[PDB]
Amino acid sequence: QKVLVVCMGNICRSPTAEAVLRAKAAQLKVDVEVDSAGTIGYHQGNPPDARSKAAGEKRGYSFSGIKARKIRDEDFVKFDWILAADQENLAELKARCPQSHQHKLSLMLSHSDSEYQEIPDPYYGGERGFELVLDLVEDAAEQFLLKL
Amino acid sequence: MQKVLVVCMGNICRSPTAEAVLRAKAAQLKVDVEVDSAGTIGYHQGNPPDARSKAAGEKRGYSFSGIKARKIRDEDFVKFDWILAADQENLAELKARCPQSHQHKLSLMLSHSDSEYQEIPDPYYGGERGFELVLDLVEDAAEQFLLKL
Repeated sequence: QKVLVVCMGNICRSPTAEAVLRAKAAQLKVDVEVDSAGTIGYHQGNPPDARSKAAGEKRGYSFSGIKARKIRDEDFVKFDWILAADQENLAELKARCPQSHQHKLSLMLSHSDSEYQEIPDPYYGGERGFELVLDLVEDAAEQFLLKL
Repeated sequence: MQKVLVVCMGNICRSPTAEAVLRAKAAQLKVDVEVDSAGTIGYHQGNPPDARSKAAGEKRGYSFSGIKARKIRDEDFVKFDWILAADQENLAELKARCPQSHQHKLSLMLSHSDSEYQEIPDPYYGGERGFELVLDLVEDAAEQFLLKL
């Protein structure tokens, strides 16, 4: 089984989700491959945001092997789950994904019993927003991996 | 006499509208300015303006011919006298890439209008009202930016 998390730039939200899912999958002994991508390629080839990386490493998560990339047509066929950070991400995915694979698309937090439906973009904000992404992702990752 | 560059994120909705409106206003006001637009990202590179933006603007007699999306370049910070950003995130993005010596050129487009608005909201994921709003704010801000000289 393979899971792809998608945000806009693939530098803050989806890399954090991928790091947490990877670490929790290993702890929970769930054999799943995880990856992430963005809807845009502005950050193509970049490591995760240094604040995102620092904040995650604070909780023990490794961001090794994560570099920003744009989503490919081949992603919709390759992955079994494609999880969007927010509704704009999901709209982009819905537009690009073949009809046959539309069933694979969902908001990441649709798999979390949380007052949040979307993961807010921490990029232009302070430290609170980076801690928020982690809080949301840890909970969603725990509940989602349980469902798998 | 002056060169103005308007910048939004994708250069398909907001800054193309600002460009079309500023060009028309400049002509009627006989103020000798050259206008251009660009985006902070190149996702839409080479694309004409959003078909909804184009439709809405033509509703009011504006044309979008000759406008194709393009990413902001290091060269733009030297060339232009006025660089106007659609919203705060665009401006912050510009301030990060702009050289120290040209930071004086960067501002929000609506900060030149007596408007109660400071940012031009992105209409891309919204309905018709967002497109009419972009035009309303762009027309007000364009008129006041050109008058105020």
